[PDB]
Amino acid sequence: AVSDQRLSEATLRELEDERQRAGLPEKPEIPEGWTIDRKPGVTHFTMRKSHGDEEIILQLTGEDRSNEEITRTLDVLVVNGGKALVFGMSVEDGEFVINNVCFRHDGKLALDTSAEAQFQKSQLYMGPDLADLEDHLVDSFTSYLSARGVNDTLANFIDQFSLWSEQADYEEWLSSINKFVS
Amino acid sequence: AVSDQRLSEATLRELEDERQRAGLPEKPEIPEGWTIDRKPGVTHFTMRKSHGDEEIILQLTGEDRSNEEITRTLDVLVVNGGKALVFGMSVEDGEFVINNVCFRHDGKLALDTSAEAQFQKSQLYMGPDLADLEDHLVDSFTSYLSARGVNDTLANFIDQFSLWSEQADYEEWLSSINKFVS
Amino acid sequence: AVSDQRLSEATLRELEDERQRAGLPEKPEIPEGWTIDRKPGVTHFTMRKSHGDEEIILQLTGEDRSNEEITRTLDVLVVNGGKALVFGMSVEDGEFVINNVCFRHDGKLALDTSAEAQFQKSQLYMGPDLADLEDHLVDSFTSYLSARGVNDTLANFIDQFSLWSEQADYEEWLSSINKFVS
Repeated sequence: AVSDQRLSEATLRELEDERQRAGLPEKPEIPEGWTIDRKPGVTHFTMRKSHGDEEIILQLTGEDRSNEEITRTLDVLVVNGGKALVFGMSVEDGEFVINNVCFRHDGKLALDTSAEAQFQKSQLYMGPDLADLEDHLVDSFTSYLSARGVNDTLANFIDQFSLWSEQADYEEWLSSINKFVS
Repeated sequence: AVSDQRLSEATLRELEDERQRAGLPEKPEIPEGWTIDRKPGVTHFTMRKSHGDEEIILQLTGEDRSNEEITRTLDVLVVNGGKALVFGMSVEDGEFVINNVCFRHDGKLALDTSAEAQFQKSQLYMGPDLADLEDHLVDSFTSYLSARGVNDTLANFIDQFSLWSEQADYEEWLSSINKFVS
Repeated sequence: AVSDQRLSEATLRELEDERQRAGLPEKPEIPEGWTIDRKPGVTHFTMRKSHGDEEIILQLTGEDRSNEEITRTLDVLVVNGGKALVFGMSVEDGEFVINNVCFRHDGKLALDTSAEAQFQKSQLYMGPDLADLEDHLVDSFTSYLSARGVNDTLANFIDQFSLWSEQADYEEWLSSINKFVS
């Protein structure tokens, strides 16, 4: 009873204080052509846009490693003709860093995000170590992504949008716990 | 043939020796009100108890990091009205340490332990970094858990019970391999 | 348009250059009695062989840790009478290293490789830390595996086969991306 009252008061106090703190991120305008699939409470959102016959899909996959600077991981899929080119990437200081480049003959499997689909794809070839590739190849991959809008502007939007939604999720977190304990 | 005979003899010898070794953990009495779901050979057991209209669920999730001292991870769910407050915790020297605090609007999903359910929840907001919260809030969370029996006594029971069942699982391990190879 | 042309040219160039590079692994002859389940583009293949009433199954599970020397992880299952002895192992310099030894009463579950099956098995007893076992026991386990063909010869075949298929997967990777971008 009392402990629940304390938690109720504490969450309300934080919600009120938080809203008065400076630094509250402003909501970024979504890049032209991109659609966004983001719901309150869901941190790993997805973005999509068409590129002629291809569809470009951006799926956040996580945040990693101890770090002073926040680095996010995401997959970029380019789907066309039932197949997909899948780029394993991370955003480091407003820029996209390619970590892996995989090719999926089974585009349907590539798009499937179920736990079972993830396991099946984990057994597939993950492409070469980027470090074993010459610049002409690596640069061509980066130019290919840039021609499709996957550039610093988009990487920049991802950080900005993530901060804003994290802030919104945090306040919704406080409010829902307050209601729950009340 | 011979190798199997050797393995058969070796496991029997260990089983006999083990039973004569000192330090065999004694079976802990389960805390009042708590029910326990533990079967031989299953290391990650679950504990449950009611708290009025709420149900409190303890699910061991693992053991981690290289360590001189054994640290276990577990989730503590407080379910009520179709929603759940989920505490990501670990037991460090008889005490509960809160690592994460999440809120799940979809209590049914929160309770679902399938691989698919885990993946879906991995994309949800994981709450704030405990380090960014003031003591008044953090202490209120700890008091809330304590009022429900999630205290040092329970943390202490978890270590004790885990040691005892590990010991039992080890002997059952020796015996089943012996029978298998025979 | 241009970026895609560049990527098309770059992949073709690499494919042509790669084929002229020395060091191309030669295809290993599969050990007697073993069957192999490997498809182009699939890195984690499985090997199987019968041993009287038992079936021995080798399933690659990954590659790990930063390393100058490539170390692979795999599970070795010995199934008989609806039960399985499961060895968690890794290949380090042509030799098998036992990391874990588990026993599965539910052989069907042991054989199930679905994401859901993996999660269920992750909650089971994982056997003792090999470091807490005397040589007589550990050596008996190694002899048991050796009598079934799981020896340095097989470990050696796994590295050799993996290198050859990695090389094949790499060239197929270049070719499929080239066709895709064209």
